[PDB]
Amino acid sequence: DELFAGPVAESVPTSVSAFSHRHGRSSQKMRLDNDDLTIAISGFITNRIGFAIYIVLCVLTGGIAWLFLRWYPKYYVKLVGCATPFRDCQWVVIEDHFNKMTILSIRVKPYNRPLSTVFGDPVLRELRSITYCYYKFYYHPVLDKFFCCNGWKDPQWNSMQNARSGLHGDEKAHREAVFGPNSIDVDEQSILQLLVSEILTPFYAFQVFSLILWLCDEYYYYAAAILLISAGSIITSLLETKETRRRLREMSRFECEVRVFRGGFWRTFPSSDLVPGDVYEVSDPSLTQIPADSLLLTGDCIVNESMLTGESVAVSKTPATNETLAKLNPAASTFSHDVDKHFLYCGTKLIRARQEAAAVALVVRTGFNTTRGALVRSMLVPKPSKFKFYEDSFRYLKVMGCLAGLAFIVSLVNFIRLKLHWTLILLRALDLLTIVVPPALPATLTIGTSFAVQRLKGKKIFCTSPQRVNVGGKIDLMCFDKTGTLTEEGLDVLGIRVASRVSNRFTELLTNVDDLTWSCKPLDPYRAALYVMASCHSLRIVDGVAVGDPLEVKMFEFTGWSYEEGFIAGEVISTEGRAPPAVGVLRAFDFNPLLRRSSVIARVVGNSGGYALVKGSPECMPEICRPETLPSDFDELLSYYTHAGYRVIACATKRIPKLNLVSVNRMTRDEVESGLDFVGFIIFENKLKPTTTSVIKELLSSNIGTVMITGDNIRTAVSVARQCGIIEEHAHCYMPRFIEGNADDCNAKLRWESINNPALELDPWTLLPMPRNYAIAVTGDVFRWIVDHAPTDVLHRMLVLGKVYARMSPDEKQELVKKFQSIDYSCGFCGDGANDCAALKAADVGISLSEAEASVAAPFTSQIFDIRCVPEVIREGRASLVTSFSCFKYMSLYSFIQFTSVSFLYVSASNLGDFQFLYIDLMLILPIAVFMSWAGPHSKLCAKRPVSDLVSRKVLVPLLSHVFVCVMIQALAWVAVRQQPWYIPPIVDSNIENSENTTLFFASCFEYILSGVVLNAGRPFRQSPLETWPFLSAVAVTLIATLLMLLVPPYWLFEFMQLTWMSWTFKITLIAFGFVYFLIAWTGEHYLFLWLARFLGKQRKLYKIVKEKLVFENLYFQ
Ligand code: BEF
Ligand SMILES: [Mg+2]
Repeated sequence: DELFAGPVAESVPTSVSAFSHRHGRSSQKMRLDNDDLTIAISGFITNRIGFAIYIVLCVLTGGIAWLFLRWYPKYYVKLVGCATPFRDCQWVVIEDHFNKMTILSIRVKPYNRPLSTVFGDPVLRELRSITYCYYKFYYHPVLDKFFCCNGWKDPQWNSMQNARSGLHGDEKAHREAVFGPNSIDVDEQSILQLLVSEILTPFYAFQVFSLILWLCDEYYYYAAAILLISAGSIITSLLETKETRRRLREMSRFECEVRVFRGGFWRTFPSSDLVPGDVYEVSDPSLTQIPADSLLLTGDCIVNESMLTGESVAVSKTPATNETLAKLNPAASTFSHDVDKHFLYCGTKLIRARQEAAAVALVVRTGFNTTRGALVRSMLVPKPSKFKFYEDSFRYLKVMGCLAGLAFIVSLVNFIRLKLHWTLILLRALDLLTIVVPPALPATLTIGTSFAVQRLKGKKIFCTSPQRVNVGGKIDLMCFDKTGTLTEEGLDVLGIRVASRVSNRFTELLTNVDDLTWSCKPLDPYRAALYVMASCHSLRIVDGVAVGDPLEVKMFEFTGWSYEEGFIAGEVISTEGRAPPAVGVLRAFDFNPLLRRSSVIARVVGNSGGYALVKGSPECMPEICRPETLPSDFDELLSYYTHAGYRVIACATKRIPKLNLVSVNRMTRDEVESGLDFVGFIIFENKLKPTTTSVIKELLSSNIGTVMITGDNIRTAVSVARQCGIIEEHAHCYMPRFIEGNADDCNAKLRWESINNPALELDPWTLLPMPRNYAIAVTGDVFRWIVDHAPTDVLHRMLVLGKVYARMSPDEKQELVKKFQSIDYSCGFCGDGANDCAALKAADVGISLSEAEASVAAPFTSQIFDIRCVPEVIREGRASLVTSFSCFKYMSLYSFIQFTSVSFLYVSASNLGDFQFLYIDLMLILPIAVFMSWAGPHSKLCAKRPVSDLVSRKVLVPLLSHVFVCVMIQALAWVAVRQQPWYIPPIVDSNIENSENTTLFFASCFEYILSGVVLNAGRPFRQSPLETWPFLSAVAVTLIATLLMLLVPPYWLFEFMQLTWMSWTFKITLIAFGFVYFLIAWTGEHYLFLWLARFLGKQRKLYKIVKEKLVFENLYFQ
């Protein structure tokens, strides 16, 4: 019924943000309607022990019990809580279906108003409300059970005469008390461990254990220095994260002035004020967005729901009648088409409204019960607690299993030779137990992620979860939306295909504006088409930019003319000079949806003859046209320009002569609606963003797959994916459609038909074509049927072969994202709208293009509104992955040499040096560790992926082999000095003045200071280590400091260090061992160590198996 004749807006916005798999007194059980949880609400009170003994239990234990028990709450409830009915209690516990306990309290507010204004008796003062994850559960006093929510919002507007009256008096105060403020104000993060737990790496749980081994004043300075640097790193990282989150929240805040009609008067109010029933105003300007989802009462409007739906077309809404209001209920997640036809939705950008007359609208839902609010609230409900720390939760297991062998080796001997039993457990506890992971590791990982976050925030992308920056290196496919993400949210003019009179056919697409200077007859078709483009629009100009129907705005911006005020004075042609005359608009008729056309009567300055210009939809012009001028290719071109996905309008003209021209045009519409001659077509399409095609081409050419998960028509989605590079050219799409009638039954059959051919693939069992590459484009309902009724192999083959997914509700988007992650395929998601919030937290790396919407808990948010941010957040992620492993391969190796630096000292019954270890860990490890992890990516997203496994040979074999080649050279130095006769090695036999200790400390010092350059994996996926300032300067200055310690030691360091005299010849040989270790490690790690790891070496990823299976099956021609 709209102007265009193509794909039409059909997807209503839904609040469902969780996929439900189809299957073919006190302590109640209840299920949230929006997202499936089936929670249990149990109300307890505080017993006669309560927290009175819990407080002193926490005090006398040192506070460890409180920290341990807050993570495991289920017996805290048993210890403290006492079982009472929750009619009169003050403590509640919330249980999910995955057994997670949450503790809340009940607030009580005197109300003193009847039950009809809260539910649906007069004496009601209890208002027991619990806000569990922004779900407001209230207590029904007549019953004894908590209700689901306040989603159903007391409908009392049926009379249709009090609907426009509005609320007055103190009723608004009580409504505000019940339903809360309209703003979706999330709970801001608390600095008391609420945000710190996100940045608290579990390795820090070992760190305090080290303090237990260091609170005995054994290393008085070392523990304080490590605590200082770790606390500083943690504080800066959490402060940066909190500032970024608060900044994103401060542009996430929305408030707009609205003319709320209350008490019979129009008052200007902030947007975060409306409560259900306050009837508000639309028609006045500066209302760029709908404050709360509402119901129309007077006047039509056109709004753009490109964020609550994927629909690019601006949906037009009409006033609701009395029957319309008597059908809806606010508790419905998805509204019917009749209700949605007369309905405004919260957050949608308002495009046009009609001009004391107004476009007054009655708000029905506020707060988190709005569709935007419901999607935002259901985004924040689930939590992947132990998801990403598990990948490091097994490395220390194999590290302690490896060092258990060394501990057994060194304890096989000293247990009987020179050490007793009571003393021997403390040298192992103080030294070996604390260096299972070095204390500098969790303070260097946080510094590395902070450097990555700052490098990203340089290029206009903010990170809200700094722990997610290293996950981006694991991405092998990115999932994209369409409207706002890839293409712009509105329709745009593609070109003009006029109909030539001489050839009786169309001419060419004519993308550029050559309509002005191309003639190719009483009237030229090009001039008439241009006059339709620049004259037929009923646009009210305001501030130079046109406002109104988006099609009219886009054609008026495409022609580039200057429309004057809306009367007998018309527009003027552009005075650039590139003999076309100017034309003025006499009278315009309203666009009648019943007639599906709009007409204007214009008058040109030059010829001074009347013109009638009518544009409407095709397949309605041919029944009101003059058929002699219509081209024979009308239906063929219509099929080509509609079945592809574009939307076209058909314009036509006719000439009113001078004698038929009347100054007072009291002449009816139907006179100029017959006998017109046709001129051509105007095509509307979703223009891609100018950089989207290049980014998709680079991402696809760099071994990263791309799919598209939109929410609009499948034909437009296929056309956009074809012209952006997701589907490679001349590859047939294949749409599944249900046959044999059944569409919601388990025994239905799907025909996978080609989108523009009678050919089809084999039935769902094997997705192969009949007797070359192809792509699969699945709509929404068919995917919902497949995911719960089709076999597992069919679902896997579709997910592997699929590249376009359209008409997808947000719950289906989340289900498809999870089904990618059901197999071991790691997918990110490039969403922007409120549709995307379900599929943004569930994905690993969820980049949010919209700054305000869908960025409340998305791990990334781009300031630039295009796909150019997707490369950096991938490649820097890779630069934040291998570098992290370049710390993991470096720090743990640091542990093992330390054990050798202890173990050989147990040959001479010494342990270590008090000051040499302090110099090693602070003055040489930290300037290597935190400055090795400071370098940006290569700025070229390579096809090969980093080794992202802590189980594979490519990490363990180089690590253990570097450790062994370090032990061999340290043992060579030890045997050398032991048999070196110029200076006898004094075994004094706590003992710190050993010459063996000094000559082994210097060798291990060279080991630590040369192992950082070799292990710095900078060349493939980062900047090369040839960059002198970031990393080479630090290693150079600490190498010069070490050489000053060795070659020319001053007397002052003799007061510090316990060094003894050394010969020049031995010093030279020591330098030779250091340089041969560097040469061996550098030629090994790059050429031989990975060679040995590969030659030393099942459980392959599911996606790869499906790729090989499909490709191989296709080689045999079935
Ligand atoms: F269509 Be989506 F919200 F980008
Ligand atoms: Mg969108």
